[PDB]
Amino acid sequence: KPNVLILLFDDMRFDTFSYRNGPVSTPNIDALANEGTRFDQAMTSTGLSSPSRAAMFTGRWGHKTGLDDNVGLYHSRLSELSLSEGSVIKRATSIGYDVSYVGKWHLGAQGPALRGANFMWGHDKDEERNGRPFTPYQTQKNVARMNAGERDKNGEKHDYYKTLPGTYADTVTAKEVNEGKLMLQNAAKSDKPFFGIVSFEQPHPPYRVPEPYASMYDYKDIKLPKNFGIKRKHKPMAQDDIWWPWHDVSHMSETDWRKAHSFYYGAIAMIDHAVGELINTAKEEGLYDDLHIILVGDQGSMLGEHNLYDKGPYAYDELMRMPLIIRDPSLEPKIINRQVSMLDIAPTLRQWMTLPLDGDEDGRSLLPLMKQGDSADAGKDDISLYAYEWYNGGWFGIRAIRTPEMKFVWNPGDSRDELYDLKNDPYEITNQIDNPKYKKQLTDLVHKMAGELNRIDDPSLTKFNHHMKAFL
Amino acid sequence: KKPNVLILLFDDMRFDTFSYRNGPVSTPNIDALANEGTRFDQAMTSTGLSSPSRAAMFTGRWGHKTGLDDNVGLYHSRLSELSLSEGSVIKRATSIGYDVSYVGKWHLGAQGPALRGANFMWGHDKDEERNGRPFTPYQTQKNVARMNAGERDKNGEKHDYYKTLPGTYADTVTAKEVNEGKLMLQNAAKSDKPFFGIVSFEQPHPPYRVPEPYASMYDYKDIKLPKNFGIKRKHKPMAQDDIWWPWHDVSHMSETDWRKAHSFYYGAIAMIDHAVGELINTAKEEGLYDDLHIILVGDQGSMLGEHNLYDKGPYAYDELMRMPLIIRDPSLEPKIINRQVSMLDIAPTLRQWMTLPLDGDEDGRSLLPLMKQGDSADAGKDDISLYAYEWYNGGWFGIRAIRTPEMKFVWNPGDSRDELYDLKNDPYEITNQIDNPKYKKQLTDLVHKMAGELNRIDDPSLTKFNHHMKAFL
Ligand SMILES: O=S(=O)(O)O[C@@H]1[C@H](O[C@H]2O[C@@H]3CO[C@@H]([C@H]3O)[C@H]2O)[C@@H](O)[C@H](O)O[C@@H]1CO
Ligand SMILES: O=S(=O)(O)O[C@@H]1[C@H](O[C@H]2O[C@@H]3CO[C@@H]([C@H]3O)[C@H]2O)[C@@H](O)[C@H](O)O[C@@H]1CO
Ligand SMILES: [Ca+2]
Ligand SMILES: [Ca+2]
Repeated sequence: KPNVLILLFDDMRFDTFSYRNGPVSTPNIDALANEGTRFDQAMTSTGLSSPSRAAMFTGRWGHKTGLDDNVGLYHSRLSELSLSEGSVIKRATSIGYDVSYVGKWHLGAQGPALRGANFMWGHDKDEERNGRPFTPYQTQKNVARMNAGERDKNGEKHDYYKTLPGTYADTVTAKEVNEGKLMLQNAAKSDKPFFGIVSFEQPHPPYRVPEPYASMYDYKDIKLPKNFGIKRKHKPMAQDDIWWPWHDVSHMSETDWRKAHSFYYGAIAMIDHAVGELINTAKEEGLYDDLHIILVGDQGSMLGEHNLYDKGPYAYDELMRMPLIIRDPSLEPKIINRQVSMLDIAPTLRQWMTLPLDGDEDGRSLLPLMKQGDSADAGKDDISLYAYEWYNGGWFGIRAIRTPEMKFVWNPGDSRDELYDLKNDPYEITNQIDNPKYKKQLTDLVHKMAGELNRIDDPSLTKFNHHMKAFL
Repeated sequence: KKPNVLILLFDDMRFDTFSYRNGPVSTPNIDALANEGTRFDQAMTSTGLSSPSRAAMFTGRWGHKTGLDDNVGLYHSRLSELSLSEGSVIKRATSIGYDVSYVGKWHLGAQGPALRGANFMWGHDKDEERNGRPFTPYQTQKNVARMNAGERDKNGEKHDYYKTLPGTYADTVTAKEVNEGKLMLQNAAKSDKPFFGIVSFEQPHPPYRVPEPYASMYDYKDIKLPKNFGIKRKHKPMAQDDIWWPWHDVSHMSETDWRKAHSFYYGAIAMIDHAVGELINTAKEEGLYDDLHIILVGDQGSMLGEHNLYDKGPYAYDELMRMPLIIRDPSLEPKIINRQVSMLDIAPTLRQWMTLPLDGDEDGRSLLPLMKQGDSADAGKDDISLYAYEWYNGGWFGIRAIRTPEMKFVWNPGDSRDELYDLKNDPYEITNQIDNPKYKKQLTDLVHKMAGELNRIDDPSLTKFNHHMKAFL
């Protein structure tokens, strides 16, 4: 029974790290990447916290678990993942793992502890269940201030980026790290196999870091991507609407957008420090050599691509793609360019830990790819499936299928679907859904999507077959 | 011996506009029907939204039972049609030998009245394919962007709010609906079978679009605006702030724009009163009127700048929740009913008139006892109405309101903020008393009445209600 450590980051993009030729020096994460299996085409299940984390820890899609929206936020109907879903936490506890959780669960108050984990520290550890949804009255007020031409301290916009006082040592990140260090120190004292999960606040927006992380990256020097700042042409209406108050970016100057990038880059540098501290503690405690490690970000985050901030009901790569490293100490490092999914984490843990079956696995174990490289999947369709069923009480029922060359997005709450040529338009600027030059690729993707919805028993297959009747 | 029944169903018609209600618009034809029938002056819709209200009206069950709990065919609702497993009063009446006819929009799925056995004579959704993509309001979005830039449409108007149409009454959709209604009455008078006719009028759905002389009949300069007009919402739920449909951004509206929204609406009500006169005079000419069992109703009201709101959205304010209702039974002397009654009470009333067969639960009650006896039919009973706003076009809110003659409590389980209004001292619902200790006893009473109602209708939200209201429970 191997020791397992999961380092789980909130809204961390795939692309920012130096090992991915990104703009931020990340030596600690690069070292882990180069020692483990790099999943360079990892895709989240949904660009939203609770749905992604329920998929990650259960191995099933939201229509099976019921966890298909964020919990405890205006205006979601949901409060918690059902205690009927034990997740890998209860399954690992059931076979003699000491499971520990640091940081926020995002799946209901007390959730890790109710499933048998030592919930060492975190926002939702001691909260009462069935709380009223958090309704962002203060954020609404503050975005109205920005629209009136006001700024916060030192000309900043604190719903986007903020210089925190004090030092790294004063941060929530430093606390999460210290509880992870304690978790590793305490596991080294035990005979029993351990399963540790550290769920980091960072880099959740707004981008809030102390000096020197706050000014490490000069906003003037930021390289803005080709889809930055553009007007959305022929895109679905859900990308326009102000779902969370800070989605009104009409007030953002180019300087505001560059600081959103530079402060985000500071947060990634601070995360790289935090990863180094935890890895060095595992090494000091003699746990690192045999440690089975997953580093993952639940989803990415928008920094003004398509003039979007944060996240919302859409499928763009900057949100859908996720960073993923899985380090098996028995295996030589490889880089996997075949697409993989958040639905593949629970099966991988299941194979590592011999977890007991608790129902369906909608994904697959990544051990064959980790051992053999991309040739494990020779002959198979290279696809990923993404869902955006809800955004905080807005129903959208979105489904995206992504091949290495194309993406088709079904928006059943709209009349406008999306079709992107990823080979010729990797920045997803031009919606080709109505372009007759793409009829063959669309027809192919529609068939692949029907096959995926059938495979996972998604009940929206019926509506899909109605909407796509021109192609069947 | 089965009676002839006619339903005149109007879209977003307020309770208060008519001259028989001491309102601003001269409505002699509707007044004559009110004076001949049973006035339900405290009628409440089930939801301030078309498809939910009409599924409640025609099934007699709440949308958690029927599944019809949002609009159909609109960005970004999940729904397309009322299940064919719900026959409604249409199939039920057909099954017992009524010739059922439908004129105008169904709003419950393409071909719906026809699939249930009605002659769907004419209407927007009569010949449409089913399972169509949701109508997504790209042009209204672009229009409101022009408004926000300071633009006006032709002649200074704002056509997402009010519009002078060219030509005459005779050129209008209203005139076409009336012509098909006249043919319906003429056809009924020639048949042996009892008839059940439903005319579902487009008017007065916003924007307020009428030809001359209705467009200028009521001078915008003379419009009396109410006490809750134009106010800043204080301590009100976040769902009232959000621009759900693009025309909900009224930041660009002048006081003149709001007065023309009223004056064009009043013109539409005058045009409706003409249309009602035409159909009633055809019923009289055909020898049907003396024995005709009539319901006149608006599916819900509509906001005209009260709490700075336009049209409708997920909220429970009286101008939306209240509906006009007149029920005329030719065997009964006229009465005014001030007890609250609900859209859930229409299907049971039809059931008692027509001896319709049982097709499951009735969540409301027949209004025949009130029509015969007056308000004292309900002596010793709590005077309450229940309202739900489960969805607004793909936005989930799960709202429930209970209204007594003196108080309203609104539960907003998508929010941290509930509403409590003192209707006796604050009938304009300006002040949210939810946190005011002086109202603790009334709030406790309303929370218990709401729990009782959710239990009665087997609403599965009662679990969450018991958590949110645990300080009571
Ligand atoms: O930790 S939380 O994600 O729960 O923090 C939330 C909230 O985060 C949200 O912000 C918007 C709305 O939903 C998404 C994002 O698009 C979610 O990340 C955060 O912004 C707010 O300030 O704190 C709450 C917790 O109270
Ligand atoms: O006759 S319809 O109601 O179907 O017309 C709709 C639309 O009406 C809607 O307008 C907003 C969105 O939901 C409510 C209201 O709040 C609904 O009445 C109408 O405005 C538009 O012009 O036409 C569509 C049908 O195509
Ligand atoms: Ca997240
Ligand atoms: Ca309506």
